[PDB]
Amino acid sequence: MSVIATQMTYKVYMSGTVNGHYFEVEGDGKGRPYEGEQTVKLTVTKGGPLPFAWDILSPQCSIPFTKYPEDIPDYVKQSFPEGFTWERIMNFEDGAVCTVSNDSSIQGNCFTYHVKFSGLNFPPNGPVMQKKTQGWEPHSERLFARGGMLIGNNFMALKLEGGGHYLCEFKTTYKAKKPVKMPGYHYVDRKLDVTNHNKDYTSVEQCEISIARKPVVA
Amino acid sequence: SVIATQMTYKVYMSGTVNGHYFEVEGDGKGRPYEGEQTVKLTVTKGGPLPFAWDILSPQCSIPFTKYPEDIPDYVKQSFPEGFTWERIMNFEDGAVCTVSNDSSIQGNCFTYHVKFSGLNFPPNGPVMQKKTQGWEPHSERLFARGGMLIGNNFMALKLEGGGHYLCEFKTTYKAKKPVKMPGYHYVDRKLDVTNHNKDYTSVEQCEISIARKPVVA
Amino acid sequence: MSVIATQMTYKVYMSGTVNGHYFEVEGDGKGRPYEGEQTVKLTVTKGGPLPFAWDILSPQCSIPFTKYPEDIPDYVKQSFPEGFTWERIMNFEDGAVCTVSNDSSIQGNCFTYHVKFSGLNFPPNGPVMQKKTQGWEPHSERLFARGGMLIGNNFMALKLEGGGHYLCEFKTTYKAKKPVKMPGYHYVDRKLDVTNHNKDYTSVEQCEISIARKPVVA
Amino acid sequence: MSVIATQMTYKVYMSGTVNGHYFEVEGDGKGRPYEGEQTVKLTVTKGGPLPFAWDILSPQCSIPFTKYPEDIPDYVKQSFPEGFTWERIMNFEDGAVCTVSNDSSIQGNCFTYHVKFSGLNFPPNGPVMQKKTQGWEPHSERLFARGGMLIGNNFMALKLEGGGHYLCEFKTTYKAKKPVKMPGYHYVDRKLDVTNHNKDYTSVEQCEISIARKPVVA
Ligand SMILES: [Cl-]
Ligand SMILES: [Cl-]
Ligand SMILES: [Cl-]
Ligand SMILES: [Cl-]
Ligand SMILES: [Cl-]
Ligand SMILES: [Cl-]
Ligand SMILES: [Cl-]
Ligand SMILES: [Cl-]
Repeated sequence: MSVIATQMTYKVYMSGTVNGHYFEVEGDGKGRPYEGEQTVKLTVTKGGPLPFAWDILSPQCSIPFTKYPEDIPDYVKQSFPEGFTWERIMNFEDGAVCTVSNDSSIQGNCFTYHVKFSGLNFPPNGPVMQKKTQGWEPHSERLFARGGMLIGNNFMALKLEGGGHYLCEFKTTYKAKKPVKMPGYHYVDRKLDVTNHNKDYTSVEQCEISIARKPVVA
Repeated sequence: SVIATQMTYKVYMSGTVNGHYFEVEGDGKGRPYEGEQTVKLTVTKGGPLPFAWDILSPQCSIPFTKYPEDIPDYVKQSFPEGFTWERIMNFEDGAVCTVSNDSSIQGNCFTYHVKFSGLNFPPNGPVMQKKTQGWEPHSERLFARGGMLIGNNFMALKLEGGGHYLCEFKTTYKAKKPVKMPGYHYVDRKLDVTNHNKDYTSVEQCEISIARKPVVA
Repeated sequence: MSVIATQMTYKVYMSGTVNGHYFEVEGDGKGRPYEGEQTVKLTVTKGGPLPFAWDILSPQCSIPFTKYPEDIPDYVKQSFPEGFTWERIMNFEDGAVCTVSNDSSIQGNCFTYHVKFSGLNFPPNGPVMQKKTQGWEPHSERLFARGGMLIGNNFMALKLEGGGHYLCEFKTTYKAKKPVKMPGYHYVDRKLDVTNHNKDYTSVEQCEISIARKPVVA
Repeated sequence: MSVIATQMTYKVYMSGTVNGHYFEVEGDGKGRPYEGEQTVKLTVTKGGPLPFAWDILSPQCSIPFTKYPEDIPDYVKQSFPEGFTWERIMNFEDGAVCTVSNDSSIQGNCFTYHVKFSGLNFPPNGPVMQKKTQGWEPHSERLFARGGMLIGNNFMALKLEGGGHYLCEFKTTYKAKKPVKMPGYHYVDRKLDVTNHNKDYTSVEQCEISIARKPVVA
């Protein structure tokens, strides 16, 4: 509030393994935390070119940049300056599973995100390992308070080259490092776009819009 | 077309919850194109039910969903041949239900035949102890696959004394003939039990359902 | 051996739906409860010829016929004459789910099983709806006590025409209708064999051997 | 086939995160690969004392040490000298999920295991974060061949302080780095015993017996 300015930058440090292939990624992002608008530029710094779809990593690259209306408590923004962690499970319909963890901290006008990524049982002839994916559909996260924590669930879908969808379910648990005022039951609508990349996706630029709201029919 | 701006319907439901057998009959009406409907349910066999009415309320009407013109309406197109649905419900304490529906049309009246099977509800959990207080408004992600419409919802039952009891629905809609398939979209709903008797052997509920594109797109 | 004779008969009544297809089945069985051997003959009395693999129904057609060594409490036999129920979830690797409930009672020398079967989301071109299955691999149930109940889990596999397996996970909860002495952590090994059938599986004969044991390596 | 000696040593290097908490572990093992007997000494080298049950790490600390009968192809031993990887998903009954990967290689008389562990959504008041677990029951893996890989499934159970079990399912995929002769459907029975440890589990000694077999009732 005082803590988070209307324009902020951030830094992403991600490392992990997909089917045992190790990688590191660094990003530089910026956006407007109260408008729910952000952009980031990512470089694969280790283990590139990645032999799997960039798309599984794009949503691990920024929760404080969500536009919350005044009458819904904003759990993440409240968690600063101490900050918060998040823990994500991703269950893909062909049996692949990822677990992703983030620590999020603030230094002046900059957030820092440390992300560990672990994914496996992606089928070798499936669309992640053959790189046949073409972006996530726009998605919606169901959010509710439980034991001091914010719990989110999304039905996600990757568009497939040649048509059709490849489904994934996200469960993300957000954990503020102090007690904050808990929101009621609500949603966050997002779209995540890859707006630029080089040929082997060792460089990527992404755009996201995130807006909290009440249920549409209530 | 086939579907009038005002329609009634009849629900015949039967099934078992933790092995306890029941039948329910219902009388509904609403406006298919406005996504508004109301039903009165009677437990006709196996009442009073020793579990929460709320697990049955979402099984009692897909034609009554307001579709905008630029989103094909899968279900309404399936008439007069009609359609079936197959639902799985996975509750967070391990309970699972499988529910199947057949929907048909006779003039001005739909008929829904519903078979419900739920089990592994913990004897001391909120369903068996009747501690649930209705569903949160919910949202269904819908997409097309192999001529079928596949829906998924994160549902939540409100609990007496506070907190939620979670359930994930997967519902697959199967038109009995080919129809024009819609793109990726959502349906928002609110289901409210507006009346009931002391033991929930008689229940009235009201549902609003509205289709839309993604909000942020 | 005062409630359960060394030779018993049984009657099965099963009804249910698969992908909305309604059916009924009746069976006459016989066996040696203490030897863990049994045979049953089944007839599809309503809804036949069934448009799906008989194999999804075969395991639902008799727990009292399991050979328990003397030093492992036999939850199911102890429940008699009052009897017991079971509740089963079946999760198939292509997304199909079944839920099955049984009530088991005893009248003299005969058990009666009432079974309600509900299965759905079987892909139209998958192995069940296309009848491509060729019996169940021999299987093992992991069994432990909790809350006065016996809880069982099995990794099951259907053999496929042309090679390969089609996987299914079972979870079965056994509920004695009176309190009984609870067994420790143990296993039941079974093999279910279809030994005869007519061309459309409207008549089926099955044999099952079931023997309880302690962990092999302990 | 004597790339693998009758007595062998190994080195384990494990790193990972549990609920965001980073750790590293090193171990020194020895055993008899043809007898399915092995023991290992573990040291938490970074991030100790760990704020969670050692027990969730103990099964990530040795597949070549399984006794195979001659008439069951031994997928893992055949993989050497090229070796193999494995990818494991653990689903705990209270919603916790871990993803574990291993690379296994051989140099002379010594195996080297590199293991990456990612666990999260352990409830703060659950038995893992409150350290209420007292070892794994002996367990049994169902194994079959698929697409040149070996697929395994176990129903596991941790014993609890005060009585009761805390359940976990393991799905493990073994991937040989060259083609090998594939086994039919079979099981491996194991017991994993922590035979010594210090007060905060920063040092641990473990013993494992593993033996493959055909189905007991077939
Ligand atoms: Cl895989
Ligand atoms: Cl709370
Ligand atoms: Cl239960
Ligand atoms: Cl389609
Ligand atoms: Cl289907
Ligand atoms: Cl007990
Ligand atoms: Cl948690
Ligand atoms: Cl193979």
